Amino acid sequence: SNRDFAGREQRLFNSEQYNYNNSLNGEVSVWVYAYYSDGSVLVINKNSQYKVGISETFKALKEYRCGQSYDECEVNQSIYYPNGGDARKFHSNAKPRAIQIIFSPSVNVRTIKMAKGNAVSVPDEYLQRSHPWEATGIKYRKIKRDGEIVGYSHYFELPHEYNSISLAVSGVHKNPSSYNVGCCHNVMDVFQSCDLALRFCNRYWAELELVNHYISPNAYPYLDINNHSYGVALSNRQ
Amino acid sequence: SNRDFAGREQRLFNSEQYNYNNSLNGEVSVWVYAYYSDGSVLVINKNSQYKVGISETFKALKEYRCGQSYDECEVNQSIYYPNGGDARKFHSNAKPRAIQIIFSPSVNVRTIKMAKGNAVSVPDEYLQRSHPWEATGIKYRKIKRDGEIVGYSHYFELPHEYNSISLAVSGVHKNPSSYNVGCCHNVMDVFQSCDLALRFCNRYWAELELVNHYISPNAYPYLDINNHSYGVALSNRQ
Amino acid sequence: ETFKALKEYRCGQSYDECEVNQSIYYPNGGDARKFHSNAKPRAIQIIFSPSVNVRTIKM
Amino acid sequence: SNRDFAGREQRLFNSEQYNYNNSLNGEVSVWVYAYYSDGSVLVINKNSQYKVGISETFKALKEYRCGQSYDECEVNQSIYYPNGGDARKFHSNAKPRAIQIIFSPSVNVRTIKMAKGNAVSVPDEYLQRSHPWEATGIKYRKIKRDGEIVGYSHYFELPHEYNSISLAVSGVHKNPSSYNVGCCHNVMDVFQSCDLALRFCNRYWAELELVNHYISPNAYPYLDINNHSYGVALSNRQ
Repeated sequence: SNRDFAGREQRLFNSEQYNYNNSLNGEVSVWVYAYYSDGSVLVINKNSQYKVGISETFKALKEYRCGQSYDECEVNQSIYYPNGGDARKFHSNAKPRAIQIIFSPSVNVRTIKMAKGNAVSVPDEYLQRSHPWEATGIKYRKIKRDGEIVGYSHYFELPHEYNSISLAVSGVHKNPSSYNVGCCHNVMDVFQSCDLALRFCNRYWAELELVNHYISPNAYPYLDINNHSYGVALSNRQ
Repeated sequence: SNRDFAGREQRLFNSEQYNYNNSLNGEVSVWVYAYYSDGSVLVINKNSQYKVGISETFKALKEYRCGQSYDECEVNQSIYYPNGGDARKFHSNAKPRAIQIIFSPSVNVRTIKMAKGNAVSVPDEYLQRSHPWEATGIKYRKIKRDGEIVGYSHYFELPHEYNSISLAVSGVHKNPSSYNVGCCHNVMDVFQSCDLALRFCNRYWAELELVNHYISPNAYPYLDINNHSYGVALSNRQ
Repeated sequence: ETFKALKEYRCGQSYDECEVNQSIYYPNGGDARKFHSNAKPRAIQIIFSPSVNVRTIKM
Repeated sequence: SNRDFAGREQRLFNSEQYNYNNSLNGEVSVWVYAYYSDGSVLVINKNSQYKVGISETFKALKEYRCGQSYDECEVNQSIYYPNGGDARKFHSNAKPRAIQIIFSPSVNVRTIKMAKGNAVSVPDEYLQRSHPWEATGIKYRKIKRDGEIVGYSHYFELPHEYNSISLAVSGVHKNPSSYNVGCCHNVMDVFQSCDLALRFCNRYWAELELVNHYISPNAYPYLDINNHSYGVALSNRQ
């Protein structure tokens, strides 16, 4: 009947979560996954109100294995300028082989912007001719579970020796209202949100460990190398 | 004749580059060069739309040689407070001897601001009496090539034992229009530009290597210790 | 050559790589700290001199 | 009934395996197990057509623990000649305490030959009086499972301080035909088999790990320290 209040409250509890995240009071989140040839995965996450992003150097995206280097500094020198380095190797296995960018479903996809630079942090060959970003939202796939969008994914390989990148990405929380969250009334709150943004960074040994111990316990969206979707659908669901 | 289209297109291609960088769609860039007594040079670069800056601690400006420390931590302690440390040396050679700040020609020089703090990151002796910046644009020299301004330079020595600094610098992209890039219509784009800014950091062994492998390959402006200008002039030039 | 002998070794430049071997000889047989060893060859090329009889080649 | 074709095919699939291995087209295999006092076990395996063997030095049979030596070199010197070394120990625990030789059931036991030398690789005291092998087949026990011979075993202890050995062993694939596999028609194929022979070498921490992760997953024969037989019976069996 309609007197199953445990049922109604369960459905409302999940719907409230879905809707709260999508309100101007909620989070918008981005993740950058860098995939290494040893099968480990670096994740960088940022979670903030209003807008959020991540910006990393070429060096910062390379694999680092905690408590386990001169040569890798020389690799960097030889990637910033051809034959600029004294490295003992042709291809550094610390270079990411691929990147996946994921946004929370509370992003507005039309606001997504990416600055994929070269190894010296120039977006498009020389600064003089560079637009500082590309709007790549059209490339984002919907990660879906049970018919619900649980996130958005952009996946690109770096399979060539010349794929040596710096990377920044940014998205704005959805706002279907005509209230500008950056209007004079609220602009200091957006400034404060820049300070309040929380960052997370970790290297998982395997995609399995990433799925088991990072994605799933936190109810985050993910798309794996086999094109399998992860996440939790909450809108009007028990 | 005027039917040399290869000529006309070459001149237009360079002029378009010059003008694009100076548009509100283009980059503004800053560089901080820290010069060490061993002749090596630390460069920090940031490239962003609308506005850009760099902010570093006292410790972060000191020389670090990758894959090549307890004592240098004690140096820091003895610089934060007189006789505060247990260091085995009078003068740390990891301290910068000089700084050069360079901006791209797309900066508005009247917007440049510098916060040169003491070693505990206070701009002017005590926080209570500190204005958080100085507007130093009047000190910037034009770096010129072939009559064209290719950048702006501020150079200062730190030749005394008491020159122990923290440092931040900021400039705004030129905007001769009456369109405020921070107006309500566009303010979220400036917020996004904070996330999209790309950073680069590297230590070059010698100024020669800096000129050869960092400045010149990227068409950046530079002024060397001999007062020689580097850069590329593009406005109405082949 | 053995499996182990074909793996990358960089002279004058290992416990973990022994455990990699154990985990490749039998699934979950090892205590290695990595999913894929980069010391594994990605490809092989066999070349013979033109003085071979190709119909005698065996692998 | 006789219309259980899944049954008939299962029995044929196993019988074909048994018979193929025993054909002149099949493998003959030998294993040398060296048992150390820390309970670890070195295995050397060789698998080849027609004939197969293993030959190891005194030094090569000693325990080596990967990524975990001057003294052990001196041990060798003091074992090659009495008081020839400057070692800091009476008995090296790296010396094997026992050896087990196992052959596949496709060997002809009457062809087995062993050269158990002294520590300087002399079969019988001085080269001048040495026959280069002993035919030891009469000592091999049948390893049996369910009434089927799954292999052949020779086990000997080295419990005395003077048991310091080099070791080689060899057997020929059974061939009940009158076709000599080394006849002129096929002798180059036996030469090629010397190159095609595949070798395996590994140290297992315990006999348990050897049984679980080496013997059993590969369907190899084994006889453990408790006289227990392992292997798989295939002739006319489901």
